[PDB]
Amino acid sequence: LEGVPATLSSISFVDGQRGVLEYRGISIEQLAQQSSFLETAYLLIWGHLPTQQELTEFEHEIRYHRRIKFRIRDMMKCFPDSGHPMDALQASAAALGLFYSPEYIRAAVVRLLAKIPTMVAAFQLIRKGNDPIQPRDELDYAANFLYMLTEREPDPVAARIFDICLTLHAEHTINASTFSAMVTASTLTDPYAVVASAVGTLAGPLHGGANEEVLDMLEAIGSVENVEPIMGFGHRVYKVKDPRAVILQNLAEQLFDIFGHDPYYEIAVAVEKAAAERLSGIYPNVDFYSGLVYRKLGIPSDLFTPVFAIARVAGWLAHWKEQLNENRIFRPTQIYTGSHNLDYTPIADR
Amino acid sequence: LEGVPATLSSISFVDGQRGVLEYRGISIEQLAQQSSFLETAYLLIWGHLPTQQELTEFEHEIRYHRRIKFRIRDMMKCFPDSGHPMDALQASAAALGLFYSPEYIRAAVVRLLAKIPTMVAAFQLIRKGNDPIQPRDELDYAANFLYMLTEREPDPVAARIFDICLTLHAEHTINASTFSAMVTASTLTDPYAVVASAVGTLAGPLHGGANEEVLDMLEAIGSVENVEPIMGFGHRVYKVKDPRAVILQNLAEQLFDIFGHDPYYEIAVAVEKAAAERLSGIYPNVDFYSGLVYRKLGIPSDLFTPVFAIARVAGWLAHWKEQLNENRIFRPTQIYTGSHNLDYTPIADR
Amino acid sequence: LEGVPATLSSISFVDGQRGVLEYRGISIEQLAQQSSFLETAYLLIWGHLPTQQELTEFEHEIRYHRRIKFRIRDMMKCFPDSGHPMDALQASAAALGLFYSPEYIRAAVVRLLAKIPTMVAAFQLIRKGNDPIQPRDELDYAANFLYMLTEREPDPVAARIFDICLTLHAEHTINASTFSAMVTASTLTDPYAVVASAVGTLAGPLHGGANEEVLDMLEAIGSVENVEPIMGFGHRVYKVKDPRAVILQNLAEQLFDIFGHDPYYEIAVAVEKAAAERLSGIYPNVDFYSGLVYRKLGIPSDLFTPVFAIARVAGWLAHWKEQLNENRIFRPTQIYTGSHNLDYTPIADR
Amino acid sequence: LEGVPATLSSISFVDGQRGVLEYRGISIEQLAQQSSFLETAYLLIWGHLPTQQELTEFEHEIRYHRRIKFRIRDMMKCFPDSGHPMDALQASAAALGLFYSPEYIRAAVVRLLAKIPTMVAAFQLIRKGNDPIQPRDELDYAANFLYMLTEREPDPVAARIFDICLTLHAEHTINASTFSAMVTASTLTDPYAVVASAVGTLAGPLHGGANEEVLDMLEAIGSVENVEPIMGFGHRVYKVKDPRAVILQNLAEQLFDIFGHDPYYEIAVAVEKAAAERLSGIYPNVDFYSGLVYRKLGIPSDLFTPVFAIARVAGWLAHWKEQLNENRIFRPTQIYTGSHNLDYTPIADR
Amino acid sequence: LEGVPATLSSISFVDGQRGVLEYRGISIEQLAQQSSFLETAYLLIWGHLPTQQELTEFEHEIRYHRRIKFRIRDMMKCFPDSGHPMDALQASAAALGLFYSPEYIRAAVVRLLAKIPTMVAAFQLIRKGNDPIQPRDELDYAANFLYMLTEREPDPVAARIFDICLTLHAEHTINASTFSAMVTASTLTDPYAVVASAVGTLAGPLHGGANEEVLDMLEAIGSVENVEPIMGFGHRVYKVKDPRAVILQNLAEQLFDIFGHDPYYEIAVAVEKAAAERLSGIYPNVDFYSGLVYRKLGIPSDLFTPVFAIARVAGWLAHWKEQLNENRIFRPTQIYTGSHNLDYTPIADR
Repeated sequence: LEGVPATLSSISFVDGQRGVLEYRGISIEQLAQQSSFLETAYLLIWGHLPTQQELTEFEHEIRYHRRIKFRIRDMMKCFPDSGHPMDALQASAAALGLFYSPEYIRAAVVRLLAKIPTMVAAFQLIRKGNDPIQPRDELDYAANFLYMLTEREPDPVAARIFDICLTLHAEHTINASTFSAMVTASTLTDPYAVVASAVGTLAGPLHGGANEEVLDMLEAIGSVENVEPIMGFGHRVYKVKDPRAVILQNLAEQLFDIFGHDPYYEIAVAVEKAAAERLSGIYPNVDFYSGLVYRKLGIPSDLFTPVFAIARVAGWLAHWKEQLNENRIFRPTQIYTGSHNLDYTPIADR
Repeated sequence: LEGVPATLSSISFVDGQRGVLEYRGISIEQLAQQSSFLETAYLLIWGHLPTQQELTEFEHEIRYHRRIKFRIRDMMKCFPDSGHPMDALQASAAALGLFYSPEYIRAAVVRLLAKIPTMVAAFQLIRKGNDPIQPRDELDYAANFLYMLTEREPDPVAARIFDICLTLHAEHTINASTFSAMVTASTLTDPYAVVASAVGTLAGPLHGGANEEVLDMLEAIGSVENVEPIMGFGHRVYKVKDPRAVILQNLAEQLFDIFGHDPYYEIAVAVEKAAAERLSGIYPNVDFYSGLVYRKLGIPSDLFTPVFAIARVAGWLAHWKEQLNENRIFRPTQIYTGSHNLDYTPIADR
Repeated sequence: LEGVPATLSSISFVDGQRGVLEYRGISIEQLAQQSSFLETAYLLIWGHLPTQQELTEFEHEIRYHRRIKFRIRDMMKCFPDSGHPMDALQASAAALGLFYSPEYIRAAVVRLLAKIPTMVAAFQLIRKGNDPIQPRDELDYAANFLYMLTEREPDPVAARIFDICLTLHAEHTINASTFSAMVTASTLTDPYAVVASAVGTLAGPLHGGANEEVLDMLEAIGSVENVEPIMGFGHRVYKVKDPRAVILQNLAEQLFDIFGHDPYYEIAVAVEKAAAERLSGIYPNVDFYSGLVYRKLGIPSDLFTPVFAIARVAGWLAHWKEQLNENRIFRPTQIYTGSHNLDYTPIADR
Repeated sequence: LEGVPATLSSISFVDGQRGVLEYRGISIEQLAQQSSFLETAYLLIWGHLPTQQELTEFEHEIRYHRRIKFRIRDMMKCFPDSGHPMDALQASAAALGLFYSPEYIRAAVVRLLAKIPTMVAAFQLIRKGNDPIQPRDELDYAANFLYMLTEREPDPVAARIFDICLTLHAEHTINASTFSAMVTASTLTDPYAVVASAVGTLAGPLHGGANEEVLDMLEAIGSVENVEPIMGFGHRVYKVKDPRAVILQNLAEQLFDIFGHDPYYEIAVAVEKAAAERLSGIYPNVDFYSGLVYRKLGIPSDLFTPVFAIARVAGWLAHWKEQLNENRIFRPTQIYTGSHNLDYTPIADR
Repeated sequence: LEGVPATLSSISFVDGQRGVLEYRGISIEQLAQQSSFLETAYLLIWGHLPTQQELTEFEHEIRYHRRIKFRIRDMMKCFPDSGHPMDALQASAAALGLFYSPEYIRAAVVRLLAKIPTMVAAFQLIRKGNDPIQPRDELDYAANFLYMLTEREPDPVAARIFDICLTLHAEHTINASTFSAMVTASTLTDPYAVVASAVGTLAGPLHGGANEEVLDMLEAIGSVENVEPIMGFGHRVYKVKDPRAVILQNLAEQLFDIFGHDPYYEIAVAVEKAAAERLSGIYPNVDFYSGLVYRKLGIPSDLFTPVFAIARVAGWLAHWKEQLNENRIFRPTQIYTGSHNLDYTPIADR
């Protein structure tokens, strides 16, 4: 289906031959320097920058809905401990519609945005046999998520780095997950089912992406002298450089300089400086620095993809709201490549 | 059975032709101005005003027993979400006897008084899918109940208004609920069964009283210009004015002036000033101002009757303790108005 | 309140100076010989003998509703194991209104009649740590209750004896429990609250009656030679003989002759033959033979009163239905025997 | 402690230089041919062969107590799915004392014997996410255990083989588990604690014995042509042949001839016929044939040791009952091989 | 088995003819004056006094693991309320192996030491129907245990007295419980099974020791004038005086002088001053003062033995670690005192 202009969207723009990525016409650097995750999500979903009162009301509503019912936690207590976090995320997103399914757009958006990280952290805590940690009203989005994940209040620098990372991964362009979200939404269904379908599509093979395989190769190297004696490089769109990659690398460098270097960072630098001298087109992408940034913040490996989903919910929701107005069922045609006009044969004659 | 002096009680006195209401000989105005709910309950149950040490010990014992066992909360978790609060209150009062049934009078009184509002608030929170809020030892009776109901610490003015309202509704006179309580207590049964029977009697039709129908009429009017273009007025005892009504109206006026006016207050004033000019005998009663006072404090509509029950437990308990000493089973006689000396007819012959 | 004709009822007639007991004008002997419990309950509630089709439909509806929801069983699983069966019965009757509260009279009657013994047996099984036994559609009322209580299908003779015992204890006359039921029902409340109030009244002191104290005296005697070297005799109404007592004694004699004599029966005969020679007025009542009949059927001691309640639900319900049509709140008057016109005294001045 | 005659027991006799094993003086062949597991357990515990009435009463009491409370099953539902069956067995044996701890000896024996296999099968079913299967009164000990384990009623031949295997493994002689059982019982403690201590001792390294390593070697060989191109042979007591081994081999041969040969049996025969020609002293023991017999009956590998424990409970209990009469705390002496008369040193000086 | 030097241990030394008790060669007075419980446990298990960094790391690791999983608390919620604390302790110790069974020695030691008092307090709270109190990171071992037991933060003096008491009862010498622990550990099993076996052995008769019978006699006397008008005196090892008894008496005197005298202390002094004048050899032991010290701290009577177990876990663990290196199964020999060479008799011929 590649190459078919099946959608008319004014949400994001991507130029691979120039390294340009824009959210609603605003470059990603502007949002990565002078914007947060919630304001970027408001810009994506509603199409315009919120005012002061709108931003404060949005943040208050999101902070008020960060707590989940005790029935949802009880449901998570019945999840098997060996299940993957993506399956649990899909199950919880589908279960949100058992409870919460003009003002319908705004309420659903704020509930989903407030509650998705809460359930992710709750399942992370429950899987190891611990009790889920309740959200705190004093903290903000990224800081509260980090506290819920690690039981400890994070440094403001780490919270800012995580917020900018979420903004970078908020949305890129049309893809399999977004296409599935729009296909589900074309039937005028509740956004919780759309989110569940998008998460199921995003799970992919092995319930993970190329964010952990980079760490696997890095551990396989195991030293800064085995890099010289491939996943984590290249891209299918951009040809000069991924514009998110430079910001991610700068954030990783700043966070590691402030919080002290680690050996895996050293092996990453050793491999990347060698790869930039013999393969450069081939350039590193966000899949290389995202793993390092997430691991330095204390995020487990198998929770890399769910965190990505936490960033992507704002994108999906945006594409949902658009689709709505353009109500049109995805009903493509097919060509038959089989046999014709044969008859049923008795079972005894087979 | 109306008109039969079936009880000899020295607890309360009511004079409808003079507008007099007295608790143990003390006028309701004195208690509404210079007394709290717990001291009034002590006066009602024990017949005399407590001293300083007695009052402090009573308050300490009540504050210590405000917490319910986790089995009771687990039982509430199994209650259907569509059940009425009165049925849940009766079930919880009956379940208290599964656990806690000279020193027997005092322990039962303090446990019931401490725990009834706790279970009311716990069911209110559980019904909506939230976790019950634990009581705080720093707050007092009314303030702790309001915090448990609304998750937020109330203003001291609101707590005082609620305490005076509870004192006003603590006890009025013999009625159906009190008669049922005395009938149950005449068999020398535990006070928890008496409280459950009294709550079941108090539930009445539609599991509610005339406190919500006033709000229904007020919403039906919907404006301050539709009052001119009936429940909430009149009484069956008093002919001049309900002495509790004037205090309730003063409290409502003070609370609304301090906390800002509301449109429903405006419609209430518009309807009452018109009704006092063409119907005055017909006068407003406590059922008119109680709904407004409770709604301004954040109390839901369907929890009006349970809150009334919270006020009435002190009265019932008092009537229980009295009845005890006067041990006499309510064994009235009957007259037969049916057929006599007929025989059984075979089923095939019917 | 004794001696006041407060009720006009055509349900039952009692003549103590002639030993006459009639249900709706039909003598108790006719119903005890040629009637069952369900047909007698239909006669009591509806006032006339049911036809064939009506009786079959009533039995089918009762048999269909004998199964309780899993939420009720879960609630019983949270009951403390040391609680008394009467408190659990009251709690379950109150909880039935959380779920099931022209056709309203009939549905409530059949649900209560079908489900009360089911919950009694379920609590009996749960209290000892066993799982409740589900009802069987092949058995009838008494046989199914006995199977649920003892896990074993009873002999048809035992089932018939239990059915006749239930018919005998179905209703006697106005008393404390029935008066409380009518007082609760006068407010036009649901029958589940009426049943809960009646059970609470019937619990009485020590959560039991004089049915177990007879066994206590019999065990204290401990032999057929210690009767010569009082609870279980006399009555407050009848002067010649209790007409239910002769039928109960005949049933006990028949059941014990068919199923073999027991030592406690021998001590009962020894004490009764001595008491009938020196005290005869003083005559044995149903409280003497009911304990023996229930114990021979395998019913535990502390479940004597609940079984009585199972018999009495038909009576209460009947009195409920009558009361309804005669809607009149029990609002008696009182006389004040206390002090007048005293004032509040400061706490520091006490 | 080897070589010290610390116990005087008349329960079992073992002669390794003659291949003699006797239970209370009766050879193991007599019991393996003309006795069952329950009668052998009665002989071991009570010292004499039961009569007809005693045997029937023992079997009836054991069959009546085969059902466990729902609280125990609920406790098993909280066990982690990754836990080993031996830890769960120890936990359940310890939990039995939370409930059931002249007639005390007999009741404890029958409860333990009836309930241990029930909990083993219940944990086996729960661990895989299935519901436990309730026991059937129609089946006997071994057949009911096999039905509970595999949901299917076993062939009578298989049940007989399993019963004879249980009789063979009922008891051998004093060892670590029996010594721990007697040490625990010397303090006059309940038999449930003794059973829990014995199970904990029997768990050993890796929570298993040499019964699964034989299957590991057999699978490693993987063919009947790789035996020629060691666990499962030899013993520390017998020098001619294990008298239980010949019976176990005969039972395995009969069961496999009746139920059809399997490839692992073929590899077992190939390895044993080669080992009996070049190593014969070195002879196979019960650890070789027990695994094959258990696997052919459908018993999982990791449940080999618990089944052994099911056989051994009769032995332990016997040694418990004996110990009782000979009340003497195991209080051995020790010799000090450390430093003397040194003093405490400040932490800052270390 | 008394008198057999079955063990070679350099952990503790006891001299009864001189009143000497040493942990690893260091006298008990030095540790009771200038040491805590955790440092003494480190000395016992590892054989040398920890340094500053080692002590801080040990305390940090113990404080981090003081919290138990929610599955363990759920398992305790299923324990019967009438069960004894020792059975619950054994069940919880066995259940710890369902979850947590070079670095293996240290992790197991810290988990057991951190979690045993937590589960003891959790069962104490659950048994009465209250929720378990979570540990606080600000408090230390004894203070946190006292807070968890009594919901109130203890005075530092009381915490110090409790810590010294735990140090005194940490370990005495080889006995039945330690012998059972070594017998279980000789099979190279996990330390959780060893702890469960040791607890089962320590439960003893009536699930308690002679620490509560002293209080029983003291209450039987009931006055300071009935001592003149035996458990709690004497010992089986020491002949001059128990060296722990003098420290325990000094601690009790100091704690009671600081916190005010109690009548039971007065009766204890009256009985001990009379017993020291007519029986002195006969001297009081730790069983006399331990009950008083524990009761003054708010510890219930039936939890005396579990608290002792909390002290003894360090000893058992030490003996476990030693045993390990000296791997040798306790396989004693026996002498047969029964019949020989008899045959099986048909059941019909018995």
